[PDB]
Amino acid sequence: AQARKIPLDLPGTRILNGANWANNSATENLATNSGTLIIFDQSTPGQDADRWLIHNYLDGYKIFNMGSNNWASVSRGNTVLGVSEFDGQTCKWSIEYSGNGEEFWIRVPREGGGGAVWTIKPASSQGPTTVFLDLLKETDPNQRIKFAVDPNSSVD
Repeated sequence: AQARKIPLDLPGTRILNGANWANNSATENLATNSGTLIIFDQSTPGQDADRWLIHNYLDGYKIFNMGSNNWASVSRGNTVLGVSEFDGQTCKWSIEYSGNGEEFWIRVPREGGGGAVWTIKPASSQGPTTVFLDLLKETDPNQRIKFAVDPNSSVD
């Protein structure tokens, strides 16, 4: 294996923060204004709501939930949501290797780098957690993302 490799174009990738994984549900409406929280938890709310697909997008990446058909997006209050409508201005991400183990930061794309990163708090909840953007703290475990690809991740 190679630590630095992102699992691109691998349907059924799971996105983990420690033992919690990212989930996202389909919106009621699918309007330009629609979106649902990305929830880190150890429960999956619906069929393949825990399954993701990462693709190149321009000079970063787009992150797609295969259960909800939503894009991971910044929204109000620096909250990270899934949205049905793709917007290059809100749905593009930098994915940067931490230098440690299998862990990455998912960052706001910024000219000259240093964008805010996915932050999963409350830090010490044993229930569902939401995602917001905060300044990178290099060793903060609440900002460390890993990707899990099972050999049956694409199998349906």
